[PDB]
Amino acid sequence: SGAIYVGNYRVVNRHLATHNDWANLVWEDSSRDLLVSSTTAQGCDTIARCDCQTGVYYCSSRRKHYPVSFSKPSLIFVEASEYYPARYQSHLMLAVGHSEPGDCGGILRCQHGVVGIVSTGGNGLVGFADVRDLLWLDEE
Ligand SMILES: Cn1ccnc1-c1noc(C2CCC2)n1
Ligand SMILES: [Zn+2]
Repeated sequence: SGAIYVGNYRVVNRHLATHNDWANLVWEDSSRDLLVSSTTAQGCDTIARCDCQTGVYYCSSRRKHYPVSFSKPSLIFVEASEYYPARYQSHLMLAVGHSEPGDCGGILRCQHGVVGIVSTGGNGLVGFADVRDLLWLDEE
C-alpha cells in the first residue's frame, strides 16, 4: 500500500483504490494501474518533471529505501500477479530490486521529487507506474 498526496489529489494503484477513491474519482487508467481521487486536506508531495533514470524507492516488504537505476516509462508485458493477470501495462519503469504485491504504492523519488509508485514485482524486478507525464497533478 501507499499513495502520492500532491495538491488535493491522492495517487494510488488502481487495483488498491477504495470505495472512497472511486466515489471521489478524478482520473483512472487500468493500463497504467493508476487512479487519482480528490482530497479535502492538501498534500506534502511534489512530482518530478524529468527524464531521470536514477532514484530511491521504498520497499515495505524490507522496510528499506533502495537506490535504483530504472528504465524509461514504456509498454511492458507483466507476468500474472495475485492482483492482476499476465498482461501489458503502459508507462511502466523497471529496475532490479525486490517488489512483492504489498510493496505496491511505495514511492520512487529522484532529485526532482516523486517519480511514481511500485506497481509490479517478481523475478527480481520492481515496476513503477510513472506519474511524471501527468502535468495536471501540478494545478487545479
Ligand atoms: C479528464 N482527463 C482525461 C485525461 N486526463 C484528464 C484529466 N487530467 O486532469 C484532469 C483534471 C485536472 C483537474 C482534474 N482531468
Ligand atoms: Zn528527476
